[PDB]
Amino acid sequence: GLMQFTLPVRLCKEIELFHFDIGPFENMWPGIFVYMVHRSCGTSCFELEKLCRFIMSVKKNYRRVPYHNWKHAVTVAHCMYAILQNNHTLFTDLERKGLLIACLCHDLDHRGFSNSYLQKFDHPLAALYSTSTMEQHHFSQTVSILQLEGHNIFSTLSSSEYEQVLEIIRKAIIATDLALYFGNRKQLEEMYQTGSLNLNNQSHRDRVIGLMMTACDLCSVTKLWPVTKLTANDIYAEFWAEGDEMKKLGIQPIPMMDRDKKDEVPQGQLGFYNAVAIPCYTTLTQILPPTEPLLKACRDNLSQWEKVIRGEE
Ligand SMILES: O=c1ccn(-c2ccncc2)nc1-c1ccnn1-c1cccc(Br)c1
Ligand SMILES: [Mg+2]
Ligand SMILES: [Zn+2]
Repeated sequence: GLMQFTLPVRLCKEIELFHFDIGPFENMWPGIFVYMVHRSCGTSCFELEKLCRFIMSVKKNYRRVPYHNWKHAVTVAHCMYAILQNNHTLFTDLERKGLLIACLCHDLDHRGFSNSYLQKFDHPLAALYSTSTMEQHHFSQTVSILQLEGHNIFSTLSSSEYEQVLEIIRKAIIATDLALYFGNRKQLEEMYQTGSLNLNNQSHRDRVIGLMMTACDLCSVTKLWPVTKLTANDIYAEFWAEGDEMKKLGIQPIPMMDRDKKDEVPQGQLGFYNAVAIPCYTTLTQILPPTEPLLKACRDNLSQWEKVIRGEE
């Protein structure tokens, strides 16, 4: 109980900031996650031995893919940490427990392929889970690891609290299906603008947590430009591989996934910022004002992609 995790001074300070990059030292990422759980949730939330065993089994079940890997899991959990720490009083004890774990586990066993590719390939998972295919798999993997001997980090919760936290985790992971984001944000936009948004309404809380999950999931676009630009390489490395696999199925992939069309990436990034990222952080900042730095950073990166198009870099 008296064993605190402590980071070097630069990490101790910068980990509080939304634009923090967890760095290239993979062996520091478990410690970074435990540090965040301890400060976000408490030193009492989890048995350290169980938490450490859970974290290391989660790591093992992320694959060696360019983007949807262990570093993405910890990066998304850090963005959730920053949101929770900047909104101290808004979230319940169970939400703080659930949401860092949901973020760490949200892409478990990702292969670097979209729901669309799994459906066109006729992958077994597409028959098991007709919608939100990979997201239902990610939740299934989370439950599998939680049920390994000595991995049940929630063991001190009551039957009803345990059911509640696993329901928070399921909804949070399903919400990372970007197909579901468009309608979720539109409903949240209407609720905020007509003033009907009510954080005591459980169905409203679910929507706000969904948008937080999208915001954390896309948080690569809220980093300093050099991080955002280099992460884009990893994102498109996966898109281009999926494009190659579409071509192997005898299907011309969309331009975004076609490596023959790299010239179109800058304009594609603009579309993504304007259609997905900026609207996401705008609605999140309206509902949770202290998350405004994510929107500011997103807008800075939009401006950088406009400079790339104008040949200014
Ligand atoms: O730069 C991007 C360009 C396009 N798309 C995208 C376009 C349509 N459908 C899905 C993704 N996402 C990104 C992006 C930026 C940050 N994260 N992601 C991301 C990547 C894969 C998957 C999920 Br979820 C998110
Ligand atoms: Mg995902
Ligand atoms: Zn993700």
